[PDB]
Amino acid sequence: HGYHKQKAEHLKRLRRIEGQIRGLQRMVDEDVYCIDILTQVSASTKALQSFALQLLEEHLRHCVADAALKGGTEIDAKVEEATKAIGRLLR
Amino acid sequence: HGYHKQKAEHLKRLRRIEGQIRGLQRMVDEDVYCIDILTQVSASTKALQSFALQLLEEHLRHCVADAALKGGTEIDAKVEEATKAIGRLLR
Amino acid sequence: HGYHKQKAEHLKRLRRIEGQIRGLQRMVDEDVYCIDILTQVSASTKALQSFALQLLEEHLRHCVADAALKGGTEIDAKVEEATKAIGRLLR
Amino acid sequence: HGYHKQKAEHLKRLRRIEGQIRGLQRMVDEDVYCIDILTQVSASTKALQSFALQLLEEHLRHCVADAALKGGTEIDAKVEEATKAIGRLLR
Repeated sequence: HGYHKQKAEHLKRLRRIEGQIRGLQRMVDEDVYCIDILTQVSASTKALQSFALQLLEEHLRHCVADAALKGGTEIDAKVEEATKAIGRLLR
Repeated sequence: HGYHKQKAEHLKRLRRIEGQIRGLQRMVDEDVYCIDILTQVSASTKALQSFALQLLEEHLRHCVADAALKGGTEIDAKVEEATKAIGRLLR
Repeated sequence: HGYHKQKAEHLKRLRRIEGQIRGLQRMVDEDVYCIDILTQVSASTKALQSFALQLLEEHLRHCVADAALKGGTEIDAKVEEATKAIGRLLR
Repeated sequence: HGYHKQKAEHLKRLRRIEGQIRGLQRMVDEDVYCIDILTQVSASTKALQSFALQLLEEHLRHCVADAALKGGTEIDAKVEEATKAIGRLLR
């Protein structure tokens, strides 16, 4: 249940993030001080970044590694794709 | 309805972000290719960043400006706080 | 010497960053392990971000505050500009 | 000269970044408007990020791939390291 382990934890992290977004809506609805709203926006963006890093790690480990066993063209295509994805996350 | 305008649009943006997070859960549930999941994580983090910038703009315009009219100590405290908040968003 | 204090420290921070970039060139010239090069790239990007936050703080405190005393149009223009600049730093 | 190609371009990019940092020092020395200084800070941080992505791509392609051919423990160690490095760049 290695897949099943990672999946259940991904879904738990995402459920937590989804509640944070509902929290933000409540904050706006109540006119909570903007700095406090920003603090929660940052906590949410950070939880998403942390989720992205776990996905990246699993991707590199399985997908990108498996391409190395197939050949050069395959690994180049996978690394090019992962690198574009990391570039998007960087912004 | 200037407050009411900004509020309604903040809530619309947040409702959109909340659906994106439910989208991510569906992607994980269906084992969508990880790069595609990352693309959506990045779109969500970016929508949150864009929301944060709008809040910051409104904060600077009203709160931080109003402190300038009160005095030096007041503006220093507000600018110190906004700058810490921006530092958190930067990460 | 409040201006003179901040100026001298800005220049010291920048001189330190400039040496870090020369360090990176030496690392590449010697074929240092790429992860170690990345660690130094990150330290440099972070020192630049930290410099950017100090500038932002001083800008908000003087420029953006002084605009509040002038009027609404003036503060809106200053806040719009600062917010675009922060958006650029965010990426 | 594939190594030699990448090396020469890495060094050219870094020489360009080093001049940008000297540019920043001139800006501060002349008391250039802070927003303009920020614009250059952002251009420099972005050039460094772009350099980091090229290094990452080359690292993944050679180092991380070569570890896949060695075995599981080797690839896990390499992916763990690359992922920590990407986490540092993300901030």
